[PDB]
Amino acid sequence: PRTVMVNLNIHSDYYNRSTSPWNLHRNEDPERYPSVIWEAKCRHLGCINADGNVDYHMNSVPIQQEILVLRREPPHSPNSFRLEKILVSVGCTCVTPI
Amino acid sequence: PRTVMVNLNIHDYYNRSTSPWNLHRNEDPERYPSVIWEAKCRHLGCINADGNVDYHMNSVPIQQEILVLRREPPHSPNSFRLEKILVSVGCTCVTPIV
Ligand SMILES: Cc1nonc1C(=O)N[C@H](c1nc(Cn2c(=O)n(C)c(=O)c3ccc(Br)cc32)n[nH]1)C1CCCCC1
Repeated sequence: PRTVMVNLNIHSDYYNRSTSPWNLHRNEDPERYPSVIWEAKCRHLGCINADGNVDYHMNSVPIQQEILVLRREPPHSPNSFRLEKILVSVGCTCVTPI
Repeated sequence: PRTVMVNLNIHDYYNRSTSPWNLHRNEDPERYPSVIWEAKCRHLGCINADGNVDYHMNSVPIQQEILVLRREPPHSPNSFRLEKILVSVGCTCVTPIV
């Protein structure tokens, strides 16, 4: 139990040209801070080629990143949390299949 | 002043990418997490089907806004303020603007 105090008060259109473009999904969880997390979801299974068409010889895959969130502890607590690790998609990349 | 308590105790396929990246260690003693891994694109262009770098496309880092804890007052072991920073989470391949 290393309890610390945190003051919660704090003081893109280029990725549309990507060969593995993605859309943003709003992920809401009332038991978490931040309650709203934007998760990227790849638009296509393949990648956009030179002609602007979807080529299935390449794959758009999401980039999964481990992020820290605050989980309310005990549940529904407005002022006490525990640090937690979750996996979120931050964008998409284009990979050459195996 | 939205002060909350936080218990700090918590409970590569992207090598085949056309816009591959490496990880850079970013350290800050006045921040939690003190160590953040920032992605840095390996090439200016994108790896094509033949395995060669094509400069008609660009590898660009995907910048995401993340929350960190800044020690407040400075050097405080137990009190922080939430802070927004921009981090590179990976790289994508974009078709440049003409
Ligand atoms: C956005 C967002 N949407 O929801 N939550 C968040 C969020 O930013 N949460 C904070 C956070 N998690 C991380 C995880 N992280 C990490 O540990 N290392 C060590 C990394 O190299 C790293 C690299 C890239 C990314 Br991307 C993340 C990385 N960094 N910052 C968290 C909030 C509560 C107080 C403690 C900090």
